[PDB]
Amino acid sequence: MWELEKDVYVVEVDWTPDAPGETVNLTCDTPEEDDITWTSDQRHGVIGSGKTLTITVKEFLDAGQYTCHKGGETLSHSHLLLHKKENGIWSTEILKNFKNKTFLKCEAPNYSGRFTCSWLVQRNMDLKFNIKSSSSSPDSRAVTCGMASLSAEKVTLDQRDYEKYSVSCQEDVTCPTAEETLPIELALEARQQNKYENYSTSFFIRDIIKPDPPKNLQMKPLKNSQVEVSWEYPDSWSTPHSYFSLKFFVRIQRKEEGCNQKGAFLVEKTSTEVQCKGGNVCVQAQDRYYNSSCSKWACVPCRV
Amino acid sequence: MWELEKDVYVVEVDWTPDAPGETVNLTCDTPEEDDITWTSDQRHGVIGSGKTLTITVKEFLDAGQYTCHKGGETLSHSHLLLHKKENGIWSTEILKNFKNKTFLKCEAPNYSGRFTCSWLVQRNMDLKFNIKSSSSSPDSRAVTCGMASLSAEKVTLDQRDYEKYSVSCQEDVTCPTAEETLPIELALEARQQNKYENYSTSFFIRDIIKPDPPKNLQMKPLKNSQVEVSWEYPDSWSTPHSYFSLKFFVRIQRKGCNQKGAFLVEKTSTEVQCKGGNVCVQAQDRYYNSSCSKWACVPCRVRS
Ligand SMILES: *[C@@H]1O[C@H](CO)[C@@H](O[C@@H]2O[C@H](CO)[C@@H](O[C@@H]3O[C@H](CO)[C@@H](O)[C@H](O[C@H]4O[C@H](CO)[C@@H](O)[C@H](O)[C@@H]4O)[C@@H]3O)[C@H](O)[C@H]2NC(C)=O)[C@H](O)[C@H]1NC(C)=O
Ligand SMILES: *[C@@H]1O[C@H](CO)[C@@H](O[C@@H]2O[C@H](CO)[C@@H](O[C@@H]3O[C@H](CO)[C@@H](O)[C@H](O[C@H]4O[C@H](CO)[C@@H](O)[C@H](O)[C@@H]4O)[C@@H]3O)[C@H](O)[C@H]2NC(C)=O)[C@H](O)[C@H]1NC(C)=O
Repeated sequence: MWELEKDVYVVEVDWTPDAPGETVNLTCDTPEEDDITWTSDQRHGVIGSGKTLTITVKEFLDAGQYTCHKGGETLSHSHLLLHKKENGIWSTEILKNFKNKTFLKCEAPNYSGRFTCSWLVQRNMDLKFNIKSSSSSPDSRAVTCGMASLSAEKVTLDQRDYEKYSVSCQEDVTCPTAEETLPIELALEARQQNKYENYSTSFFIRDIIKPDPPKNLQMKPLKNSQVEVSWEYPDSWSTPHSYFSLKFFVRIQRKEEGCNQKGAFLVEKTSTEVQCKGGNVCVQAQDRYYNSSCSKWACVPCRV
Repeated sequence: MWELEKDVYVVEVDWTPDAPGETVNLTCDTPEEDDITWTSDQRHGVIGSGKTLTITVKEFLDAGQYTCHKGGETLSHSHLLLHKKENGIWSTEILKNFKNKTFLKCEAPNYSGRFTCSWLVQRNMDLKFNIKSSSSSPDSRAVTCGMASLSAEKVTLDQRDYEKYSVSCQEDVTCPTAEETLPIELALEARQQNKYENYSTSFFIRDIIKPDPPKNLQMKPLKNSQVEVSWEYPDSWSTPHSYFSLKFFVRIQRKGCNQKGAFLVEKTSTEVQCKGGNVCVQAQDRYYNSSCSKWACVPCRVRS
């Protein structure tokens, strides 16, 4: 048993079928000692007595809020959370992994030290999340994160619409020309009802760059069914663009979201000419000097 | 009255003509009390007695070093400095202001956090100066400065000459790529004879950038009296040059920033048809309107 926060404790439980339950002690936070009784939110009635309650936990019926009483009034409480370790493996059952088998996915629109992380949930009910820098050893990259929020847009995986939570984080110190010698290490704590799980990921900002889609995409007609297509760097992108430069990929649609999923032609300039004479013209952007993630496609019609 | 350094005190004297003089107390630093007499370096003979001397100061004849004695030997001394406040305005009479109302001007050759400040003096006699970071609060930009020295270069303002002092400073912790959200604040303490003044300035490194003139400026003659002029970024300029880039201005002379007609090049070489004049180039930060470099010039020669 280890304390997670004041009066909230995590009990690590071996979930192999013949495993003995862990014995824990709970102490009423009071100066008095006599005639103290205990109750539980899982069990009707009085389940014990004395200043210190010793119980054996193996199932989630042994978890939850425990409250000590004297004379009919409340004294204090402790809440027990369970962390399953089955076959030596901590449980990962709260979150749904993405198509690649990762639970945490992080993206940065630029090199300013701001990034977001997201995850999917198997059930969206009675959930709490906390994300913070892990290890906190010297020379660790300190990161400040906000609170997780629920996206209205759900993420379809196979045949189910999983709900997605995401959180924004900021590196406390940046020096953006400097090379990253150590990764950023983060941990997500996930709670659902009386279950505790936690997740970790580590990365460099250069790896998770996903620029915003190109802006102000326009069409100007030319002789011989040629059209000029032009766009600009997105406003979220790091400046100066002479140093932080983007390369673009242009695609024609006659009528699958990650860089190489479509055949297309490469241009490093913000404009090209193309002969569509019908359909759509799409463009995505990537960092020019590092093979980071690509932007979403920006598309405009080829008017006929 | 306040203490500037050990045994050196600053007295704030109102210099309006009918103002009363400040009464100040001086205490002899000794374990003895009887038969203590006082003398001054402005006033020969015994001017008082007792462990504590009370004097009234209004003029510089009431200033300088005061020394207590017992038995004909020195015991301790105190020095009095006067800070004039006339019409409610602190006196600024030690230094001469520049082209604008400022008395302090600072310049940096690059973004490394090392910079120099200079000031002018009305008279070079009995001068001492001290310059340090202002406030030095949390969230202040801590700066370490050296000792002031007399520069060999004298300057001319109006039709009169003034002598120049200069000092080198270094920011203690610098990321040169980061944007400056707060200025550097400095205070100069100026002393001349028994007179105290002090001056303050605030600036951003980006505002005081004056790059060195382009290096290795050379001229290569070509056929038909065209010549190629080329140069390099100066060795003092911040790197990488892909991030810290300079724009240049090339001028032709038959015989500083925006006083001359010249043509702009961002690359380090141009071709020019001068047949015998001079070709000059200056440099300026490409993305910020900082001060411009001194002109570097090369004679134009017709051959090849
Ligand atoms: C991810 O999940 C794992 C599994 O739960 C988790 O590991 C647990 O971490 C806690 C500490 O955060 C460990 O509990 C400690 O154990 C040591 C050794 O026995 C004790 O010294 C500690 O007690 C001290 O601190 C307590 C709290 O202040 C005090 O009550 C006490 O008096 C001591 O001062 C404490 O009990 C626990 O052993 C590990 N378990 C394992 C097997 O790793 C990990 O922290 C999670 N990661 C993140 C980033 O949340
Ligand atoms: C620029 O010049 C101005 C004008 O001379 C100057 O202002 C003066 O600053 C001094 C130093 O802060 C002030 O003198 C102090 O008065 C306060 C009143 O609250 C006292 O607390 C101070 O006492 C100190 O020393 C005592 C004895 O050791 C300690 O017991 C005590 O805790 C303090 O440490 C001290 O007497 C003075 O009042 C102002 N005058 C004004 C308001 O003009 C300014 O500081 C100069 N700036 C720089 C950067 O030099």
